[PDB]
Amino acid sequence: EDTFKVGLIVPMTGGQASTGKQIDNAIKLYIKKHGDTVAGKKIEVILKDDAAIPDNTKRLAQELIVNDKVNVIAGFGITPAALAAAPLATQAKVPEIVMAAGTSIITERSPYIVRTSFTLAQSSIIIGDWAAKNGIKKVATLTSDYAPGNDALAFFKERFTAGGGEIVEEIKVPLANPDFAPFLQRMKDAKPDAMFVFVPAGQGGNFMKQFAERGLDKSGIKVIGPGDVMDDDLLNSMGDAALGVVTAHMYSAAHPSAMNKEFVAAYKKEFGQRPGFMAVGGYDGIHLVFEALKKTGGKADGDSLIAAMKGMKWESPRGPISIDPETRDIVQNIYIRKVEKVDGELYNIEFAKFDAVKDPGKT
Ligand SMILES: COc1cc(C(=O)[O-])ccc1O
Repeated sequence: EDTFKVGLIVPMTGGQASTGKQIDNAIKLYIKKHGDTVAGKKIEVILKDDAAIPDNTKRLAQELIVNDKVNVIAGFGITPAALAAAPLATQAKVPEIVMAAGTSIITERSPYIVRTSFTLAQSSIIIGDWAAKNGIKKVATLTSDYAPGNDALAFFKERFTAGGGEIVEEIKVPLANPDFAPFLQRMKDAKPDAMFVFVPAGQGGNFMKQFAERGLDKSGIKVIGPGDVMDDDLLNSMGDAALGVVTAHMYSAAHPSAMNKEFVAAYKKEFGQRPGFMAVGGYDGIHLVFEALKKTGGKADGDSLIAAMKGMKWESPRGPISIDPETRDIVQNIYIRKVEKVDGELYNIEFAKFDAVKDPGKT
């Protein structure tokens, strides 16, 4: 009738609290900048904290759909959370907007899922190609022991070995409270040319702290990976050991576009911190909802919304992006960046751009 509800399910507490914080903030910023009304509907955002626990995600999604009667569910800080909600999204015909989780297969788990974040494969193929072409011969991998870490590993390995690289060791660490010290100790003794590192948003600072504590910034071992470890939400808290880390990713707070300059300044002014790649996922996720509603002339049923979302394209602070009409997954530039100091702060400075990269996990 007059209102349209978005059930926002994100980790506000626990290990992935920094992801939920950014997504909640970015959506608040979006509404502050665009208003809360579209095609005669007042948008209400209902926040629920699942603490990145899939059992909570499922119960909260049921409550939002059945009790609160939401038109869309959104967020999903980790892959298991997105997967937990998928059956309910399908049964209730409610779009599920994935603003964080990055495992390739997620969009295949419900015809109502649409993603505005990334897949690990998008970034992992690019850094794999780059490492091989740049004389890196022997690499040890460290990856979070769950779905997106496995994607990161597989796609990096594929491209890096195809280019003549060799993986010397593969090490996996738990999602919950990882201890990086053992892998890092191994590195100090084994001295590969580089370490490829995937850890989720929120953990890169801890990784870099143990890296610097074990003295590895003086070892000549390069750090490479997808951009998650060099999370812009965390870059400000890191020391000089992070200088020179090379990552591929879809977003940098240093992206030089007019829209990004405006977004970063607005976010900093409102929240007092730099947005990271999770904030952008949220910003674009809510934009997608607004634009869909506009396109349907305010029709709020799931089928109408999904139909409008497919093939949608717009400029994001990260660059031009679109929803693939075939897969419902995000198509976006992937940049390669080097951590450099500008005006006293560390930034992921983009030096390479690959245009409109479709998820390699579905191509
Ligand atoms: C919370 O941070 C992340 C989560 C995931 C996921 O679970 O699919 C992938 C990449 C990330 O940076």
